[PDB]
Amino acid sequence: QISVRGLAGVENVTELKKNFNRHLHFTLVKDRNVATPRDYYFALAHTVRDHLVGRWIRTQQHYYEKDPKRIYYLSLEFYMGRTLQNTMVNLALENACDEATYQLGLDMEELEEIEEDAGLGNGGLGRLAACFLDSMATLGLAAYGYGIRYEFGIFNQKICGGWQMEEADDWLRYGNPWEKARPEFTLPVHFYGRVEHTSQGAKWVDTQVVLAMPYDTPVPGYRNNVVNTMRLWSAKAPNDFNLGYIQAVLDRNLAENISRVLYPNDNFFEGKELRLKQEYFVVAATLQDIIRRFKSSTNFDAFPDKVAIQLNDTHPSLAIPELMRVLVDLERLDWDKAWEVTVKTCAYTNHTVLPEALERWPVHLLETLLPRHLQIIYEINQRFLNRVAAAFPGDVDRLRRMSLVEEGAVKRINMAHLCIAGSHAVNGVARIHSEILKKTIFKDFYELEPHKFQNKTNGITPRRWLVLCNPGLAEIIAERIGEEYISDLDQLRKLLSYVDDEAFIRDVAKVKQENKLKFAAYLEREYKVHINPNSLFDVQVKRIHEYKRQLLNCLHVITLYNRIKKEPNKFVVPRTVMIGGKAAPGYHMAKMIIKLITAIGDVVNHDPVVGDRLRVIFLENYRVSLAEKVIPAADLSEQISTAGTEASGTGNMKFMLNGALTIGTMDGANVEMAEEAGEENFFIFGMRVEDVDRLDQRGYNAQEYYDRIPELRQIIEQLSSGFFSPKQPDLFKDIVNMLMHHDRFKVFADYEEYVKCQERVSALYKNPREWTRMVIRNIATSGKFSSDRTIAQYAREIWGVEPSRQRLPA
Amino acid sequence: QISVRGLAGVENVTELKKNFNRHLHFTLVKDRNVATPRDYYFALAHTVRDHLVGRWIRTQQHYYEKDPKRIYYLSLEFYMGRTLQNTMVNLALENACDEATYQLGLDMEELEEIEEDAGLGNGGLGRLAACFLDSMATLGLAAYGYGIRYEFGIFNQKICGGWQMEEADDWLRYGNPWEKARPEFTLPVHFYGRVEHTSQGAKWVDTQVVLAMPYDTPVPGYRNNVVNTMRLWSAKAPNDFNLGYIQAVLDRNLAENISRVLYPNDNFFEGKELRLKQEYFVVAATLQDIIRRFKSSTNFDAFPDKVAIQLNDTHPSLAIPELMRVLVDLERLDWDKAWEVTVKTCAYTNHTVLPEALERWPVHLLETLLPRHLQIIYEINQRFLNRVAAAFPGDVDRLRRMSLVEEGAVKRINMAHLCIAGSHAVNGVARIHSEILKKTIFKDFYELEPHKFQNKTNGITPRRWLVLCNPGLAEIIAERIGEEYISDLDQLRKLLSYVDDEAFIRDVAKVKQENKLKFAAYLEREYKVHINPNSLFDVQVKRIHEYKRQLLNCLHVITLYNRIKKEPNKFVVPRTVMIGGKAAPGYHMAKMIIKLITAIGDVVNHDPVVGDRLRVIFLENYRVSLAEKVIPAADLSEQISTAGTEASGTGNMKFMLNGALTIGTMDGANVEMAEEAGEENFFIFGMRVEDVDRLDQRGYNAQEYYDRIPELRQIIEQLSSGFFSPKQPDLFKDIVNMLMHHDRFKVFADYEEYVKCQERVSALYKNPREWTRMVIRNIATSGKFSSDRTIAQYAREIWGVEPSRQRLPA
Ligand SMILES: O=c1[nH]c(=O)n([C@@H]2O[C@H](CO)[C@@H](O)[C@H](O)[C@H]2O)cc1C(F)(F)F
Ligand SMILES: O=c1[nH]c(=O)n([C@@H]2O[C@H](CO)[C@@H](O)[C@H](O)[C@H]2O)cc1C(F)(F)F
Repeated sequence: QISVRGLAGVENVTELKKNFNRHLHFTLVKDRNVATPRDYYFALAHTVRDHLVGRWIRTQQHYYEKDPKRIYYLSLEFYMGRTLQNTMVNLALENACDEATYQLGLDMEELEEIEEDAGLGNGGLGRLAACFLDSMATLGLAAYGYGIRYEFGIFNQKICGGWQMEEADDWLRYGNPWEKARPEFTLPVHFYGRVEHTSQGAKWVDTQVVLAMPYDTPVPGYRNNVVNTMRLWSAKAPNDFNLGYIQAVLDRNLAENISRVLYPNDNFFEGKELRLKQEYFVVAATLQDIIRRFKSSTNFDAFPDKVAIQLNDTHPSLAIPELMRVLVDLERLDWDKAWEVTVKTCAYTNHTVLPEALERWPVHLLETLLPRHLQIIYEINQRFLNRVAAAFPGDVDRLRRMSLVEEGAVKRINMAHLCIAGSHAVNGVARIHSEILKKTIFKDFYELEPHKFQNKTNGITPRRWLVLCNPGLAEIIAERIGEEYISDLDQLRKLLSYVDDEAFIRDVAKVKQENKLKFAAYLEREYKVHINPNSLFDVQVKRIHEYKRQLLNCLHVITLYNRIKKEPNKFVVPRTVMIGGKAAPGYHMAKMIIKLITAIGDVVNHDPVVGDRLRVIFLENYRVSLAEKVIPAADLSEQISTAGTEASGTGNMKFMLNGALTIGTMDGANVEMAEEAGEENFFIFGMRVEDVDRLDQRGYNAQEYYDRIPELRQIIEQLSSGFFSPKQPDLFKDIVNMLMHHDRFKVFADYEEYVKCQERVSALYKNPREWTRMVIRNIATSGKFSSDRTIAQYAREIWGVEPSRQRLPA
Repeated sequence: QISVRGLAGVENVTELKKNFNRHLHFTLVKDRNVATPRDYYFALAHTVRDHLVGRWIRTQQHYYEKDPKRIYYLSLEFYMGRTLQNTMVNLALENACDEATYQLGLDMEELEEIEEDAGLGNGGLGRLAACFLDSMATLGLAAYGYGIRYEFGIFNQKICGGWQMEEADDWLRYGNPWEKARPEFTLPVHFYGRVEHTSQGAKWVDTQVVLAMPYDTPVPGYRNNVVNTMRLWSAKAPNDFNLGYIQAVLDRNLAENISRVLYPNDNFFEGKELRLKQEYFVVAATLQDIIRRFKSSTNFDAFPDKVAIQLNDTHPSLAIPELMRVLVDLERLDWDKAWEVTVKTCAYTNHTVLPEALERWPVHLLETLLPRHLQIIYEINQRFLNRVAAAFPGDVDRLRRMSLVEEGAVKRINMAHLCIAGSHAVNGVARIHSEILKKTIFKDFYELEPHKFQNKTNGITPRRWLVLCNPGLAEIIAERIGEEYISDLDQLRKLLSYVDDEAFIRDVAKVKQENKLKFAAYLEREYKVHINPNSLFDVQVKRIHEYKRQLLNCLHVITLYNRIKKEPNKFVVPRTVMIGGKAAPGYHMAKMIIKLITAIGDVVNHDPVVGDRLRVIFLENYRVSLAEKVIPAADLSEQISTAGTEASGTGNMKFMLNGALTIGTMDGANVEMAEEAGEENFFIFGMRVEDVDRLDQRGYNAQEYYDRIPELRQIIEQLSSGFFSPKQPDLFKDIVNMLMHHDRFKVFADYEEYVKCQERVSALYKNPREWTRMVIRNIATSGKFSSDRTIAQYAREIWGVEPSRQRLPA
C-alpha cells in the first residue's frame, strides 16, 4: 500500500503464507476451523521470528571472528513494548506480511493488537534503554542489553469510581514467542554468608545460592542485518535447596521471588531488601557472563580494551565492588591494578537530581546481605578520601560531603558517590541537567576530576517513534526527500525548504487530521467515550508525579471551564484535554491527582452549557503501545515541569517528531528543542532555573498568589467547598493543603504566565496554515533528538568504538 | 538394523534429516559448532513430534464427526516415563530416525538418555494409568486421561552414607517438547466460601477462585494413527488476586502451590489440606471440561450414554458430589434424576485393602474447604442408609458399618464408601483381590448390591514393556511367529511349540546374556560398581514398604553369606542380588530398610572369602526408565509380599514377559500368572491367605520362629550385636524390635519355606537348558497380562463401548 513499508514480492508473499500455514499446523497444533485471532497472531509471530534467526546466528558469529570491543548496557529496566511491528519494520517485511495476511483473509493490524507489551519498565528510564538498544543495533555496535526477566511488569491501571486500581501484568500467560530460554548458561549468584580471612586473602562463605537462568531476545538493527541480544536473567532455586519434604519444595518460591515483579516507583527510592537483591542478582550474573566471554578470546590489562560497562543510573552500581571482588578475591590481582581496570571499564549515567530519588542503602542491609561488598566499599572510601585530602588539605567539610558513607541516625551508602569514584565518565542526560550536576550536587566531585563529567542529551528512535506509529507522516516526508533520513534524522532539515509549499502544508495537515480521526474512533470502540475531532488535542502523558505538574494543567482546565461559564456565548477554540499515566501504588498524592482529573471530567463533560467546546479525558493504562497511538494524534504537547526538576524528558521529543507543538518550561531537553527550532516556534513560559533559585532564597509563599489572582482564588475556593466532589465536600483538602503550605514545586508561581501562554496557543490554532507552517519548522528541526546521535556520542566520547552504518551480508 | 523397528526408506530418511536441521536452526537457534547433545535430543524430539500432530488433529476431528461415547480416566497419577522412543515405536519411525541420525553422525541411543522421565506418579497405580492410556489409544477408544501437571514429580533418590537423600525432580527445567499449553480453555475452580439458601435452592458464595490451565500431551496408539489426549491442569492465580502491592503479587504463589509437587506416599494416607485441594482441583476443572464437551454435540438423560468417568482409586472421588452439585445447583435437575445420571456415569477401581492406605477425610476439613460438598455428602448418606435399613431392617450395626460418615473422636468421611454408593461398577485389580473385597472390607456393600462388584485383573503394555525395552527378544519372537502379537499378546502362546527347538533355546538364552552384559556395563559407566555377569541376576524392584517384604529378602541374603562363611570351599551358584526403590520421605521404617540393604553390601561386597559368588547392590533412583533397563536383564523376579496384601502387582508381569522366572507367594496377580504358566514353571512358597488368617486367630508370635530356627537366630544376633554396623552397634535395634514384637507382615513365618524355595531356584540355574525351557513356558503364557486385554474388559463390561483394531487414515 505505502512506500516505506518495503517490497511485497510474489516470491516473498507466497513463502510467507506457506510458513504461516506451517506454524498454525505444526507449532500451534490448530487448523483454520478452530483458530482464534490469538492463534493467528502467533502463527504470524513465529513466521516473522523465522527471518531473524539466520541473521541472529550470523551476527553472533561475526562478533567472535572479529572480536571487537563489547558494550554491556546494565539496566534494571527495559521498556520494550510490542515486538512484531518493530521486527517487520527493521526487516522490511511490513508490506509483504500485510499482503500475505490479507491473502489468507486476515487483517494484520487486528493481529498486532493481540501482542502484550513487554512492560519491563516504569517510564522514561526504561524506555531510554529500549531506544538505546535499537540504536546500538542500527549502528552496528557489538552490544548487549542485560537486565532481569520479570514475571510481572508495570501493573495494568484500571479506574474505578475515578480512583486507580492496580492489577498484575501477567504478560507471559500465553507464551512469549520472541525469547529463547538458554538453561545451559545458568550461573550461581551468592547472598548472605560471612567473610573469612586466610593467608591467601578473603573468602566469602556459607552463602545461599540462587541460580540465574538467561533468556535471550533478538534486537534487530534497521535494514542492516545486525541482530544483537538482550539477555534477561530469571531466578531459579537449586535442587538440594533446603534439601517437611513438601514444605521444602514449596519454599523454592522464596528464591525465585527475586525476578517475580518489577518495582513500580518512578523517581523515588524505596529501601527494600527484595530490591537490593534484584540489583545484586543482575550485576553478579552479568559480570560472570562478561568475564567468561572475555576469557574465550589470564590478562586483565586488555579487559578495558575489550569490555565497556554502562550503568543506567545507580541501580546496577554494585557492578563496581563486584568487579573488584572477582578481580581481587578470585583472580588474585592486587588492589591498585584491579581498581585501574574497573575505572577504565565502567561509566555512569545520572538521570535525576531529586533528593528523594537517589539510592542510599542502609549499612545494616549490605552488611547482612553482601558482607564482602561492604568491606570493599569501605576500602574504596578510604582510598578515595585520601585523594580528596591530598588535593584539598584541611578541608574537613569536603571530606564528610564526599564520603561514600553518610553518617547520622542510620548509616547509608550513597550509591551515586560510589559510581563517580569508580567510573571514568559520568554523564547527565541533557545539557542543562549536566550543568546542574556540575554546579550543585556533584560540584565537589567535579572540582576533583573535571575530566569525568560529560553530557549526552537523550534521544528516541525514529524507527518506532515515527516509521512505526506514524506511517502516514513518514510517507509524505519520504515522497519529498527519500528514505535515507530514517537512519539519519538530520536530513529532516531539508524539510525547511518546503515550509511555503502549499501541497506539503495540506499533506502535513491531512495526516494530522487522519491520526486524530482514528484515535477518536479508538476512544469510542475500546472505551465508549465521545470526542469532537475538530478540537485541539491537548495531551499530557507521562508518569504522575508532583514535579511533572499535572496539577498545573488541572488549574488551567478549571480556568477555561470557569471562563466559559462566565460568558457562555463567547467563542473559544474547542479543546480536548487528555491526561494519562500511572501513579506508583504507595504515592498517595499522585493517586489523589488522578482522582482530581476524573472529578473535573465528571463536572465539565456533563455541563450542557459547555457544549463540546471542552472535554477532559483521563487516558487509562498509559504504556508504550498507547503512546504509539495518542502521540501521533496530538496537536499540543504539555511539558510543564518546574524548571530544574525534569532531567531531560523523552516524551517531549516523541511529540515534536510527530507534528505536535510544545507548550513547556525551560526544563531539561525542552531547552535544546527550542534552541533547535528557534524560540518563536515554541510556546515557552514561566520561571527559569535562576528564578526558582531567587524564590527559594526569599522563600515561596503561595498565599501571595492566592491573594493577587482572583481567577486562582476562585479555583481554590471551588476545590475546598466541594464543587468537584459534592458527596464528599472535603475530598480534596489534601491537595488544597499542599498547594497552599507545602508545594515543593511552586505550582502557583507559574500559573499566570501559563494561562497567558495557553491563550497564545489557542490564537495560532485559529489560523490553520500558520499552525501548520510552525509544525513543519518543529519536525524539520527534530533531528538532534534521534537516539542514533546520542549513541554515536556515547560510542566516540565514552566507549572508544567507531560506529558503522555498513550492512552485514544476508 | 532389526525387523520390528520398521522401514528405513530413502524418502523417509532424507525428509527426517532435513527437518532435524530445520529444528536445530529455527527452533533451537543453534548451528552444528555450538550444539550439545541436549540440543541434538531436542531437534530429534521436535522432528518426531511433527509426525504426531497431523494425526492428533485428525483424531480429535474424527471424534467430533462420529460423536462416540467418551472415556474419562481421572487419576492423580500418570507415571509416563520417557516419550521419544515410545513415540517412534508407535509410529514405526524407529529405524528411520536411527538411520537419519547415524547419517548426521549422531548416536540415537545416546540422545534418548537425555530425556527426563515424566515421573508424575509413585509406582504401580500411576503406571497402570500410563499403560492404560497406551492401550486405550491402540484400541481406538475415544479416551481422555485427566490429571494434574505437577511442577515437581517423584523426588530423585540419592544415597549418602547408605541413607536415602531426596532432591527435587525439576523435570521442566529444560522445556517439555511434548506438551501443548492451551490457555484458551482456562477454567475457574472454587474453594472455601459458604452456603446460602434461597427460594431458588442452594448457592455457594464468597469463594476463592483458582484458575486451572490445561496442557495437552499426545498419546499415540500402536500403528493405527489414533492419537488421544492426556490433559493436565496447572494452577494459576487470577489477576485481581488479593488486588503492599509487592506482597500481593508475591502471594500469587499461594494459589499456584496446588499443582507444585506430587505427594510422595505409596499406599499410605496423609490427611493434609494441600492434598485435598489437589484432588478437588482436578475433579472440578475436569468435570466442567466434560460437561462443556457434552453440550457441544439441556438433556442429561443421554449424559451416561455419551460419558464414562473412571475413578482411579478414591483420589478423585469428589467427582461424585461435584457432579451432583453441578446437576442439582447449576442445571436445576431434581435430586433423584441427578443421582441416576451420576451412578450410571461413574465407576470406581479399588487398588488396596490396607487400612492405613484408605482415604478418610476429617469432616472439619471438608466443611471449611468445600462446605457444599459436605451438604451433598450428608444427603447422599441419609438416602443410602434408608435403602440399607429397608433391606436389612433392625440391623443397626450394619447401618453404622456402612455409613459414609465414621463417628469417633474426629468425624471422618470414608471416601471408599462414597464411591461404592455412587458408582455402577466397582472393581478390584486381580481375581484374589476382588474376592477379598467381597469377603472382607466390602462384604456389607456386596450383600446390598452384588451386581456392582467385578474383577479386572491388571495388565502392562507390550509396546513399552517388550518392544521398547527389549528389541532383542521382540525380534527373535518375531522371526518365528510374525509381528501380529504386539497388539495381540495371546499369540505368544504359539511359542509353546518351540520349547524343544534347539535354535530357539539358544536364541532366548543369548538375548538374556546380551541384556545382562549391557546392564553390567551400565552399572560400571554410570555408577562405578563391578559385577560378574555370569551370575544369576536376582532383583527386587518396587517401592519400599513393609508389606513388600524386602526384609525377607535381606534375611535370605544374610543366610547365603553365612553359609558361604561356614563352608567357604563349597560350591554355590553365584548371585547378584539387586534391590531398588524409593521410600516415602516420612516413612521411617522404610528408610531404615534401605540403610540395612547397603550395610549388608558394605560387609558382603568386601569379604575376600566370598569372592564374587555373592554381591548385594542397592539400585539407586528406581523409576520408569531404570525399570526398562534392569527388567530385561533379570533372571529371578522377587514378588514376596505377605499373602493378601499386594492388590495385584504389575512389576511381576513385566519380568514374566521379559524372560525372568518368578519366586513369589500366592498373592495378587501372582496367582493367575502361575495358573497361566502352570505351577511347575513357577517358584511358589509360603502361606496362602487362609494360613495367614489361621495365624491371626491364635496370634503371631515371632519368638517361636526365633526359637526353632538356628539359622534365623544367628541373623538376629548379628543385626543386634553390631555386625553390620560396627561404628554404631545399635543402629538396627528398631528393625530387630519390629521383627520380634510388632511385625504386621509375618516375615519370620515365611522364612524357612522361602530359603528352601531359593535352593530349588539355584538348582534349576545349574542346568541352563532346563532354566531356559521354563523361561519359554513363562513368556509363552504371558499374554493374559497385556493391558490390551484389561482395557477390552473395561470397555465391554463397564463402559459399554466396543473396542476396534481398525486403522484411521493417514
Ligand atoms: O526512576 C527514574 N525514572 C525515570 O523515568 N527517570 C527519567 O529518565 C529519563 C531517561 O534519561 C529522563 O528523560 C527523565 O527526565 C527522568 O526523570 C529517572 C529516574 C531516576 F530517578 F533517575 F532513577
Ligand atoms: O497408593 C497406592 N500406590 C500403588 O502403587 N497402588 C498399587 O496399584 C497397582 C495398580 O493396580 C497394584 O498392582 C498394586 O498391587 C497396588 O499396591 C495402590 C495404592 C492405593 F493405596 F491403592 F492407593
